[PDB]
Amino acid sequence: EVNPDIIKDEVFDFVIVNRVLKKIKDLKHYDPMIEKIFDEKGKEMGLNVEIQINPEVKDFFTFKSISTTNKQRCFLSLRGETREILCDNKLYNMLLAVFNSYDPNDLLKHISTVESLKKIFYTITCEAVY
Amino acid sequence: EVNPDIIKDEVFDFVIVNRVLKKIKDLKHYDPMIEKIFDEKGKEMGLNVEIQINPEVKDFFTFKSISTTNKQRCFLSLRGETREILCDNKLYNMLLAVFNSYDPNDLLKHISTVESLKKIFYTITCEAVY
Ligand SMILES: [Cu+2]
Ligand SMILES: [Cu+2]
Repeated sequence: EVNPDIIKDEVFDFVIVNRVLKKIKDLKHYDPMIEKIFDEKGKEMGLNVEIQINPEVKDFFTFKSISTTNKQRCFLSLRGETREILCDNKLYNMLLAVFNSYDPNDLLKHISTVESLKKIFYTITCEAVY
Repeated sequence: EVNPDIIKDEVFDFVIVNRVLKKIKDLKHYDPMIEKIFDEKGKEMGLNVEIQINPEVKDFFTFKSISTTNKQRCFLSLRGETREILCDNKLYNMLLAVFNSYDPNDLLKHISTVESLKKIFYTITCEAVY
């Protein structure tokens, strides 16, 4: 609801914030759109995060995370197509690998991790145990 | 877009229709909401299917399938929560197991398969290869 802007501040009992957000050198590069959830009949509960992986083309490649009381769900968007992804350390490392490698003196490496993540994207399958 | 109603008719080059829809004894029990996709700048392309697994409580437990030119995506909804699921024969059998076991002389068996599918639901994880 109310959407703050900076994490370099108050603490949060959310993993996306401790595991990924807080370790991004330049959080602003990525247009962090971050609403906080509560005031709806409830009162201070979840966090709703959106990062642009390609801030040159809004919404071309985005990362969203919805965190609540108990659960968290993760999503990736590439070219209009959304896919949920398991929130884990594998995804986190891939996320920071991309987020923390921007550096104009090494575009090649950064773009390398970006293309690696799209690869991951097309890989996601949603499965159950039968 | 234009939403037909009956499959006991024309043929379709879509798996949801050949593998699941066409094998449901009483397709109407489940409020098949089925739009056909095309006329949008395109022209005859996809099929958009929605089945109510609990037709007593609209949208409490639903199954949706979006089929297009090449791909198909599958979704399950239980109590407001949506989760994509891999479209395969495992899901199909689970689907018909539920859809084809309605029978007032054996509510117990039917309800048995319904509860088994909710179980499956909470099991779905979305994973990539790293
Ligand atoms: Cu970049
Ligand atoms: Cu039933």
